[PDB]
Amino acid sequence: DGQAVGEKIFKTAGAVKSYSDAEQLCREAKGQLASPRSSAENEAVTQMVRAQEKNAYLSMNDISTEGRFTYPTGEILVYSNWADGEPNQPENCVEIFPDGKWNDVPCSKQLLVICEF
Ligand SMILES: CC(=O)N[C@H]1[C@@H](OP(=O)(O)O)O[C@H](CO)[C@@H](O)[C@@H]1O
Ligand SMILES: [Ca+2]
Ligand SMILES: [Ca+2]
Repeated sequence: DGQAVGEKIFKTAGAVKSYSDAEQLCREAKGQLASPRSSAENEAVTQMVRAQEKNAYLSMNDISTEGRFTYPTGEILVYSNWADGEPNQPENCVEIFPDGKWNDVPCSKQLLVICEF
């Protein structure tokens, strides 16, 4: 099961992984990391973070061009919800808090894995 918005479904099994291991888990499940593209999608992800009591990865990262956060397509963000002062070792990946706000993090951080389908 999971939380859905339109045709998109977010799911978690409570796994906690680094960014690379999280990406591999979602891809092997034939999805991808949570990529909220709207307020409504962000709120669905946030509900799951609050339930699990653990910040989650989003898919987006700036590994290609520093400060330009992109999806796995390489396209620039169409929506963001940065915490105050964010984006503030390098922090190339993105976590979502239980208040729904985002923070850039080192990609070695171990976070909740939420996939989208
Ligand atoms: C690993 C991690 O999440 N670090 C966070 C965290 O860093 P500090 O070590 O607590 O200053 O809070 C910062 C905001 O004050 C945030 O920008 C940063 O990404
Ligand atoms: Ca960065
Ligand atoms: Ca940060």
